[PDB]
Amino acid sequence: KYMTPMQQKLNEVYEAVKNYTDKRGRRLSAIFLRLPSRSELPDYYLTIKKPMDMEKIRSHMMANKYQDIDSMVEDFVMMFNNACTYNEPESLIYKDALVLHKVLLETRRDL
Ligand SMILES: CN(C)/C=C/C(=O)c1ccccc1O
Repeated sequence: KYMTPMQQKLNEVYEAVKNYTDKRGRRLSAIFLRLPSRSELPDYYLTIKKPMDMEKIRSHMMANKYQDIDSMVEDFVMMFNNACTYNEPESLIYKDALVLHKVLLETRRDL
């Protein structure tokens, strides 16, 4: 089937976050795309109440479950807040979550 205009707007925001690269050309999204399975990483799933990754967000988007951009932002904020809970502020993952959140809000503003 085809994508609604809203779905196309969401996908542009999604792809912006996914494709963002720092000054060295590293994609900050890499660790956020796909969490390991609960058997692979039990301590994550036993610590974080609502596990979330970019692939889960992309599925919800393609299933036409987000009503507007603020709905999808809510799930990005969950993912990023989870990364801040699970990791330390000095860590690379924690820092990248903050950059990508900024990229997300700046993309929403541009659109
Ligand atoms: C790789 N370990 C240290 C942490 C992973 C995450 O914190 C994570 C990955 C994907 C989505 C959310 C996360 O908190």
